[PDB]
Amino acid sequence: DRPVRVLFVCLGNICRSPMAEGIFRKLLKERGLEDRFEVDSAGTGAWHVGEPMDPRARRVLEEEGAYFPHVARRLTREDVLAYDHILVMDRENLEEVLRRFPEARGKVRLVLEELGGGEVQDPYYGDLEDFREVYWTLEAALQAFLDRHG
Ligand SMILES: [Mg+2]
Repeated sequence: DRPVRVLFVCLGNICRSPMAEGIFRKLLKERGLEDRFEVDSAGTGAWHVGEPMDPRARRVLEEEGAYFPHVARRLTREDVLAYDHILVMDRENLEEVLRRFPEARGKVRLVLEELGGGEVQDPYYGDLEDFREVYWTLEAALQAFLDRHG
């Protein structure tokens, strides 16, 4: 069986989802699982296509050694077909994915389901500390994802 494909999804793909991808990439390295997983992140919207992640996101990832070259892009029908796990940040993201691609019925779910449910709050209107809070919330969810899938 081929490597498991994971796609993190938020609205703009410049804050929460790219941070989730950076953290995941870091964990794959520490656990020696780079040969078993593939990861990327995308947004439901197209407002930021082609842009790098938010400066606050880049800063926090650099602080934790989880930065990577990210380019924001918008989720496509191909993504829904190709990825095995479509992990969204909150319920609005979840409803939006299902609206455009009902075909993702079984594989899309809240990233925090790994910890029994919840939504990762949007830090866009906050400051660096809100971005750090998002980082650790995502870090906890992904360590659990790898314990169960790794
Ligand atoms: Mg990418």
